Amino acid sequence: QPFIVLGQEEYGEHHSSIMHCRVDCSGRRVASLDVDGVIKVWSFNPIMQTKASSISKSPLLSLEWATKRDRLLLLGSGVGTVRLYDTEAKKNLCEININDNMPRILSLACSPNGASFVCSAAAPSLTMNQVPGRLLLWDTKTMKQQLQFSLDPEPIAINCTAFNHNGNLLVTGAADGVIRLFDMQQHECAMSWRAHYGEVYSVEFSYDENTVYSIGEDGKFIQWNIHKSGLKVSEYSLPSDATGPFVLSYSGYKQVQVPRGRLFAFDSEGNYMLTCSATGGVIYKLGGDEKVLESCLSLGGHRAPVVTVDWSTAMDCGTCLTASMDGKIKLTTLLAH
Ligand SMILES: O=C(N[C@@H]1CCCS(=O)(=O)c2ccccc21)c1ccc2nc(O)cnc2c1
Repeated sequence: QPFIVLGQEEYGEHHSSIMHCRVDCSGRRVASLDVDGVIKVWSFNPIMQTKASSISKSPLLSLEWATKRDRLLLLGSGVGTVRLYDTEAKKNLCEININDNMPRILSLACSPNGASFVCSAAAPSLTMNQVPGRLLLWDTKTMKQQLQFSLDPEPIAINCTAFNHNGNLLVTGAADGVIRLFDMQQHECAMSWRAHYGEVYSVEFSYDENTVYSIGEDGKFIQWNIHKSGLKVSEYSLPSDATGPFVLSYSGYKQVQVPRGRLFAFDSEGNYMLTCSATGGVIYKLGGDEKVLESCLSLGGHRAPVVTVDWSTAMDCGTCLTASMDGKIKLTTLLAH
């Protein structure tokens, strides 16, 4: 027992499958988005209560908290817009159009220092996600686009983005299975490699930033050497219910969700990793020698597939979010022993 479970509550205000659920930078608020475009903002400590609720007219694909004003939330649409939402005032501060042919704002990342954000903007899916896309750098003070990064060999949909701790690096994963690491001072690709067969779904820097972790359509979780391009440190085949596609099956009818939100999350020091499963979050210890990753804690509590997760620590206490296709979000409190 490397953690103690202080409890597990349920936030049940969403009536459709969850797309995203992220804890804010203060560690006090959750922003969750379902597939019907409903955005909810809610606290949970010490009880669950809803601070804001709204139906988007436009489809919403992405969500990201601002780093230097806890209350601000970036939202990316399926109609080529990024909107800044004030969760305190409960109104949009602005909405910027992407003057382009790329309506799907698949990913948003706010820089740690608060001065910039990036978004990915992709062409429509094919009647596959092997479609063009762009990666945009913005200035947060003006909320204007500053530049877009060229993608090698071709424009491609970027699914996931993450900054390192200082913000000088940005790691991305794309629909072509390639990870691209950007130097955000020189505005160039410092490094790229083929990571997965099929799409990359999530990317993250290790706590120490000597590696990046990725998870992709081939069901692999891989850890890469950040100093040597494409060199693996470790590799695991996760259970297929870690990567989906996620299926909720009356008869005849089924719902199918491909990974869109964060598939993995980490404790504050990057020693443990939360993943999706059919019945709840499954936590692994990182850094082990074992050739097969063994589950060290199963949070359970779900009656439908978990499709996205988060893990936040504040006041020296961990909060795990697990979100499922029935729209339920379990919030599990963990203290480290
Ligand atoms: O809050 C504004 N920017 C902040 C910049 C400080 C750092 S932050 O708070 O972390 C952050 C993070 C992410 C986006 C913006 C900001 C902002 C700017 C320009 C605007 N222009 C309009 O037309 C309307 N609303 C506007 C609102």
